[PDB]
Amino acid sequence: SPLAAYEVDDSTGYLTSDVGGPIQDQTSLKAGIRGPTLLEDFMFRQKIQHFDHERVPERAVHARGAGAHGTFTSYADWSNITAASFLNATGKQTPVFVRFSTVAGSRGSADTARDVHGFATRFYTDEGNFDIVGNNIPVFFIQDAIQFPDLIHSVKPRPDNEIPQAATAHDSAWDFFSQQPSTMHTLFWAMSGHGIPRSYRHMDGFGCHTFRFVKDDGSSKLIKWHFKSRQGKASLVWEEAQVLSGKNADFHRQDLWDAIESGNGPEWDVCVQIVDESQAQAFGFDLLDPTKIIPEEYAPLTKLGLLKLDRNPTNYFAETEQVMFQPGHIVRGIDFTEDPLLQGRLFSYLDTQLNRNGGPNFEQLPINMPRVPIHNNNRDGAGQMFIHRNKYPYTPNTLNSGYPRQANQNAGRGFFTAPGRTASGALVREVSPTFNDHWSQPRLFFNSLTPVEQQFLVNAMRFEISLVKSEEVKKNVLTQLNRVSHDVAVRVAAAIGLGAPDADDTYYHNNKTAGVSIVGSGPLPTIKTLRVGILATTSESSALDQAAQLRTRLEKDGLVVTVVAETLREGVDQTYSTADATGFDGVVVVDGAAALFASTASSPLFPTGRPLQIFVDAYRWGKPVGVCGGKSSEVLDAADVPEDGDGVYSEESVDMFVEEFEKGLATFRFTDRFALDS
Amino acid sequence: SPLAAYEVDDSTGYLTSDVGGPIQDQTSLKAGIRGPTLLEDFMFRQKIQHFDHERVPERAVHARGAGAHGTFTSYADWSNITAASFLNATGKQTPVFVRFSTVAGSRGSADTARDVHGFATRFYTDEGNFDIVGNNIPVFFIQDAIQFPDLIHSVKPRPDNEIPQAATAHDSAWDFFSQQPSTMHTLFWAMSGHGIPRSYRHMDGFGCHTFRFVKDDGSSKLIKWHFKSRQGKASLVWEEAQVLSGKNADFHRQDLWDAIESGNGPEWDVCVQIVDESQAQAFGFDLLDPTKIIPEEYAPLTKLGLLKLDRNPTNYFAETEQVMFQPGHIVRGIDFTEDPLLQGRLFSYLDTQLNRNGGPNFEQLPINMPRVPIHNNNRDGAGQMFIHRNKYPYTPNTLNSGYPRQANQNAGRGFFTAPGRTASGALVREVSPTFNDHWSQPRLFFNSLTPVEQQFLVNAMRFEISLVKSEEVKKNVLTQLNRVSHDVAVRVAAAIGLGAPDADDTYYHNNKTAGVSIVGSGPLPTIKTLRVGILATTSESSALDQAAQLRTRLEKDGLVVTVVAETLREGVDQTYSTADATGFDGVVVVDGAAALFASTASSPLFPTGRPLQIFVDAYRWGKPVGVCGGKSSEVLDAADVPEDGDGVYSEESVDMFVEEFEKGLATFRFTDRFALDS
Ligand code: HDD
Ligand code: HDD
Ligand SMILES: [Ca+2]
Ligand SMILES: [Ca+2]
Ligand SMILES: [Ca+2]
Ligand SMILES: [Ca+2]
Ligand SMILES: [Ca+2]
Ligand SMILES: [Ca+2]
Repeated sequence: SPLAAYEVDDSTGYLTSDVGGPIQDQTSLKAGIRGPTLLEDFMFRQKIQHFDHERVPERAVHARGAGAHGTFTSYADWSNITAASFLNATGKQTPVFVRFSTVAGSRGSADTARDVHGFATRFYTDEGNFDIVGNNIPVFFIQDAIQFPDLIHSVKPRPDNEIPQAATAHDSAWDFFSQQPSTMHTLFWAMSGHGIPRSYRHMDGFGCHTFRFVKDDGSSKLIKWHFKSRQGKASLVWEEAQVLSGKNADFHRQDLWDAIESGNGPEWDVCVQIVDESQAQAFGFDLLDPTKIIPEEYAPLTKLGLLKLDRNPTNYFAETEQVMFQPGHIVRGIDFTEDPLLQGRLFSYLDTQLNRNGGPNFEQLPINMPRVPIHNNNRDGAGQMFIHRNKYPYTPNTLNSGYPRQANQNAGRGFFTAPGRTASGALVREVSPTFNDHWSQPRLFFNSLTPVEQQFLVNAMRFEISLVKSEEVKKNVLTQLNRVSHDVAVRVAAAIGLGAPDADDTYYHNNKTAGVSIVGSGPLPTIKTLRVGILATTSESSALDQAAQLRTRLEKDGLVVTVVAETLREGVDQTYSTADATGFDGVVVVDGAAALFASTASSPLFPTGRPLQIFVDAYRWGKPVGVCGGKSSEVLDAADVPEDGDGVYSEESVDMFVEEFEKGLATFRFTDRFALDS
Repeated sequence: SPLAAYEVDDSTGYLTSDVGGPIQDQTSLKAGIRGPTLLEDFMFRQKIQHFDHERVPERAVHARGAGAHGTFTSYADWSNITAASFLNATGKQTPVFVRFSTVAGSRGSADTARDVHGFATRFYTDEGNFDIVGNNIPVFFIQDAIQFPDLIHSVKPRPDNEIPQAATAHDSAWDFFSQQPSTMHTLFWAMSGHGIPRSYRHMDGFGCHTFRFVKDDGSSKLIKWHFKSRQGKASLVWEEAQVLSGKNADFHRQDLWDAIESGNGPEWDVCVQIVDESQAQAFGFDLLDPTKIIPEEYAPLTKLGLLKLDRNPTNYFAETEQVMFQPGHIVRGIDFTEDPLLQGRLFSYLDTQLNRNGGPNFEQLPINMPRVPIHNNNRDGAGQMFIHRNKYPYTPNTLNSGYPRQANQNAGRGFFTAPGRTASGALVREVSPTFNDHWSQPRLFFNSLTPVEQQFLVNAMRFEISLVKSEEVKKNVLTQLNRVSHDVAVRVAAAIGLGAPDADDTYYHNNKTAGVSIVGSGPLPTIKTLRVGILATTSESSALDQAAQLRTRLEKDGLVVTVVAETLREGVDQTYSTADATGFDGVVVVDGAAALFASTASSPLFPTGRPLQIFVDAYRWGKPVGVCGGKSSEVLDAADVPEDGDGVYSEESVDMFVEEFEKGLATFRFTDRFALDS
């Protein structure tokens, strides 16, 4: 590991300058005890110069994100489908680093903004670094990389006032979506629960583009990358995400950090869809078009290996902030396709690192280094950390005996372009007519959601478009939505008091596809790491005993338990003052704490109505909630929470309460609590 | 308009490259209609290179902020105390640019984090740019600039995982505060309502340091800068600020931008305290110590002039993001003091612009350019915009006839150091013992707050210290708070289940000072721009009629009125789905909408209970609330709000309702709704 050599231990020792001279750093050097600071104070200036220069430009997109180390393990020798060395043996392990992100927000913006999310994975392979720079949504808004600044300017804050942060809920974004109909598929995904995932662990990763697997014999197949979560799929609801943005902007990065620290490092099956070159247009769309999925009914997933994240960084800046992904980080056995979005990405990711790093030697940062020898004639540049021994860095040479040697299909395990690839025709700035259906697959996605998930997506569009000031942009939005679904256009129009256009059935259909629904993906396969808030009181010795009971039961099953009370003490983790329903996946009130839930209840130690507000918010947001201990009756009445409700638990027995409640945690959300359009 | 020479209009015309060649930017150039993108596509690469390089490093501190243009007007000829040209005549006008900010958060962090706030003012004077780089709190955490990276590392996110964003509520910050007792004064300000101002317009600005006013005769006086809000002082409550951070991260920038667009540009009296050089140690502390205020009972404020902000930027990045303030931007008539915090700032703000701008010509950016000629021998450097005609840029010269000429006290209106300044003694890295009382002035501040203000400060400390993991740090924090106030230590200790240490009365006293309390500074002098939410319904045309009549009456008085209903139509500004009590300074329900406040009420158009939760939150956060029309029982009972409550209004008469309600908006907060420790 190039990181091991660069770890710096400051657990002992005297303070030094950056050149090893022992110094102090607490008082400036002055001309007398009340005098002016001296220019000759090098201790002051070296420390303050460093501080003054700590920041680097944030990523132009995906600025908000968090990373972890782990391991990829191949399930098989995949030589039969690719030459890729990291996939060439059963059990072969490759170190990884992953960064997850949002897209639009700056640094410091909230994790739980509604957005597309990044899922970028580096494989430090034995034949070079290989990055799969993916998103949690399989389709992208645009069909040509040249349009990326148009999309990103439109979603980012308006440039006169830089409002709003981390949001599409403004005129410019919806102007762009309504004028550029390619955007509909990703927009539908972003307006679904996929826009507000419960955690980075509860979302999938997608390469989006078609790539190629290339064998050593030169043959190739077309692939899509799918990283399928072993934790299951889960979402927040919007009114919860909005509160969580304020209460804990760091929720997704803490969730990931904690899961790794507790030995619950998240896992994905790294999968591909594999199809023949001859099927590029066989599925009713073009595989070069990054606004399209291959429905799993036409091409099943093959599991290639296991990705596990199991180690947090040491220094966030050095590792997470400085990791510099590139789809140009490719290895023998993988090739590009003529997807015009992918094509332009290859340029952008090499160039943008110059902005971030300030110089050309960014691959020398430890997080960016490979785990094999580097042999090339790249030289000099600001920040050059190598001392090259070859004083003849040109090819062809005799004075270095012809080294380094060219690598290609028949030498040195070189990368090679798939040799069956061709190009024909005019040099054109023209869009393929094969790309022109912008509406069928958005309809397929919408059809594939459950009725309450459809309602959530309509409600997200109603929320955002109601904040668009331009009546004209709003009419144009309804025109495009109407081409996907007349019903969606009518339901969205109702919230903004406009009439939807008449049905236009050109692209309407009733087809569905597996694997895109969150609500329909069934109970979570594991409840480990899910958060249970136990609302208790210091008033009643009964209440802390009940809490301690529930804690033992729930912690045995790997749940993260928080006992909440008025004040901290033995067994209490959190005060009411700092507690919020956004902090829990389930909420339990111990019946000993009933008095805290009365309308008349007041304390200087927390805001008026806090304990009850936690319970009511948890219920209203669809979470499993209950009262444990025998007078389950009251509390449920204070909350107007019906005791016969699905996901509402009422038991005197802790054993019975927990058994029932944990089934609620797997269900995760009780969708019967949300009203549907008639 | 002050920067009109630099504006670029794109309201007409064909797309060009940066060198004026007409182009297109929507489709990449490809080898065939389904082919790969060509390297010869310069249109693609210039556009994507620009996009890839849009970002610049955020400021090392104060990264989150917003700015506006305006004018400073002198009230008098201040020659009798300062040579400063911009102060030399009654009515003399100087253009300004101000940026307001938080301190700790990154770009995109929320405006309503608890923090110190920046208030940075540039005067484009006829004798050079003069910057007063201030905060909304008059005292700073630390007594020597060399400690700035220690403070900032401790309050910024923990550097392994970069958690938490824009918050002091973590172990490292409270470790620093408890180990560095100088921090107590600013800490008490930050934990007061000054940490969560209602807006940039409802906070003051302070220079913090003692500076000098220097007359043309060379005599000097010691000054403190005070910018006193002509809008009044106001705060959020914490449990409002947390929700607002999520619902509207842009709240302060939006409030400022909207105040300027509506012709309510905020105003401050620019004031100084003016004391003699002989009074440096006369007030029981040292005027070089930036942790101390001069109590107004010892030195009254002199009003120098009016600061008014009345014009929003055209391009946020170019003007707000790029403005580079420096305390080194000083003019004839002002000088520094030996405050060791100020002293080090002078280095920091010149150096750090090299990081932000990437090169040395940052004073050529339009926003940083002065409004008078530049004559000097500075040359070259990356990004050099000037074409210098003087080919002999050295002094002394004959070949340019000895120009530019040296400016000094006696010639050319030069800057000059106050000529009575001296230094004597050893060259020392020693702290003056005159700086050693870290506790009296925090106690002065605490004593000068009202009882519920003291409770709010205790509650902020209870909130944050309860989130500190380390029992060692919490004990150390109680040791320091106990030296300011035993009562504070006891009340804070109660929330975290530690015992407060025994009283230590060395620094205890009962002295108070005027003008530091928010709760005590009386009703607001103007209610213009304050926000009234009217909760109505589309289900009753009479409810919309009541709302229209309330709107007319409230808008007449310059209030910003939002009518809320289930759906948008004529006269309705927002839907319930997007509405929140954090968007209003007061909430009115029209009694024709009473049915939406029933516990039964449900709709697919907004979250369960949203109408009543807006009313309940507004009440519980202290805002004026009421019901207009005469039928108030159903709403007030559903909300558990007493009709006789202070700041609770029930009138049939719209005119009577508005007269009463407007007194409540001036009161701004009804502090009787918050519980006190006994
Ligand atoms: C033409 C430009 C362009 C286009 C079309 C895309 N991107 Fe990109 N993307 C960038 C230009 C870019 C960039 C400007 O080059 C970034 C900024 C930081 C960086 O290293 O690259 C980036 C960053 C970035 C990151 C963050 C990596 C990290 O965590 O550091 C992810 C996950 C993605 N992108 C994913 C995608 C996906 C899945 C795309 C479409 C399928 C996509 N981008 C299209
Ligand atoms: C020794 C370093 C140091 C110290 C002791 C301080 N600062 Fe500072 N401050 C900086 C180093 C710095 C900086 C690193 O140089 C920044 C970052 C961006 C910039 O232009 O300067 C800055 C920015 C900055 C800004 C933002 C200006 C803007 O909006 O662009 C404000 C308002 C202040 N500071 C105010 C203060 C006040 C009132 C201080 C104490 C009285 C103070 N700073 C002490
Ligand atoms: Ca906009
Ligand atoms: Ca969902
Ligand atoms: Ca540079
Ligand atoms: Ca080749
Ligand atoms: Ca910490
Ligand atoms: Ca207050």
